[PDB]
Amino acid sequence: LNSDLRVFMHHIYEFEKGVRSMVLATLANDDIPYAEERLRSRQIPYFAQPTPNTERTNLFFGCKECMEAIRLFVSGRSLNSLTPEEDFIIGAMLGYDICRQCERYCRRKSNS
Amino acid sequence: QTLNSDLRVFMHHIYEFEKGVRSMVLATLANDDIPYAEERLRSRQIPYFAQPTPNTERTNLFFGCKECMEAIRLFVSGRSLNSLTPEEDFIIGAMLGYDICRQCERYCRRK
Amino acid sequence: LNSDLRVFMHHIYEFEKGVRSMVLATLANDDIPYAEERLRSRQIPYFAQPTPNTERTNLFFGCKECMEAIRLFVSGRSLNSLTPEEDFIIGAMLGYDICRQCERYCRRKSNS
Amino acid sequence: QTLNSDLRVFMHHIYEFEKGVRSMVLATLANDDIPYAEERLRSRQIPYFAQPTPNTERTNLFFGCKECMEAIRLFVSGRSLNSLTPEEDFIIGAMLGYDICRQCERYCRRK
Repeated sequence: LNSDLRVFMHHIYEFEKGVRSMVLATLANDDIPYAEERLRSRQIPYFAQPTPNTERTNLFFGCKECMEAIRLFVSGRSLNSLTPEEDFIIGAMLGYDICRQCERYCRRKSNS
Repeated sequence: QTLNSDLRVFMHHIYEFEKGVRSMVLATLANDDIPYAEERLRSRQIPYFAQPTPNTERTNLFFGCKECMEAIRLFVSGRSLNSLTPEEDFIIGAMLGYDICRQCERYCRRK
Repeated sequence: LNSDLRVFMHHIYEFEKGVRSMVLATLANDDIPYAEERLRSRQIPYFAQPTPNTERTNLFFGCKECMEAIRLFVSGRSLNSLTPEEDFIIGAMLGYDICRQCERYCRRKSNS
Repeated sequence: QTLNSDLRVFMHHIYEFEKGVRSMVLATLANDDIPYAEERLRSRQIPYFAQPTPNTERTNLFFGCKECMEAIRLFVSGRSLNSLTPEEDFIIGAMLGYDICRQCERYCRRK
């Protein structure tokens, strides 16, 4: 079990205790089968998004409702190409403080 | 106490915000009641943003952290809450303290 | 529908949208049947606690797990007789900010 | 990056705290790693409380809001995390950002 994976497992423990409603883990393509097996053993919903120009995959996991949501606007897009609104909602799903998210939304709207 | 149900809820929401249950509150109040409401908010140092309503003799009074006050000014000013995109809708719900998995489902339904 | 009840209904709307995991409403004994019916229509778990020396009842509602929890230490006791620990956990169940709760715990431990 | 998995998680937790996902973090680290960890925390202005561990060459490093730092000093100092009452256990979990309904169930099991 490599470093990326030891860290993924830690995220699983936190999701189970209900720290947050969604997690994003970036892993090597080769480590994705194993990561997904660990999620399936626990019945934790997930959505994998391969990154076109790498051998790395964004593995989202969390409540089913947010898996269904991230598919409707993250599918086939880059995460750095999200609107300030889409970014707010990603951060909120990830468990970020809302006032914090309100601040970076304003910053996106102002800093441009 | 000696206040109407709208204002009891309004005060209740002031307590929630003060207890940190949520970052923003939307209160809708009769226009004769907002001088009192704004006095309460100013007294407690609570940032707010007032705006009109489809139903004329009422005012939407948002209050909460200054961060979200500045965010809502940016997308709610001059606009009905029923005219928002699904993404705008999620953001507003998230700011009001609504469960994020619930928001995801609602988003999926609209979208 | 009286003032206490118009306000209770508002709490129901907030619980449904998932603002918090538990709510406490204090109502007249006479208004409790109606309040409980509204909770049952929505399948919202609840626990009523009559207040001995009044005609008022503390109606807790929220997730089943916290209903089962408040029964193990609130049953047959006054809410103002809770330890600083029990108070922390009540506030946390009610959705209060945790740093806030850490502050009032310290204050209970210090202010005595 | 060039840091070990414990420290990547440690940094990750620093980001969570900074993003306001949770009010407190418990990191358990090898003793040679805590000078670095404390430097990171001091640099970012993050309050912390270090304490020993059943497993000798390791240190429990709690960090988070000053409010909860003062709370944990009060009931964790000199004490193993496995010696806590069910109520103490709930409080610690709540401070770490654990779902409150989950905490209620765990509390019921112990109690």
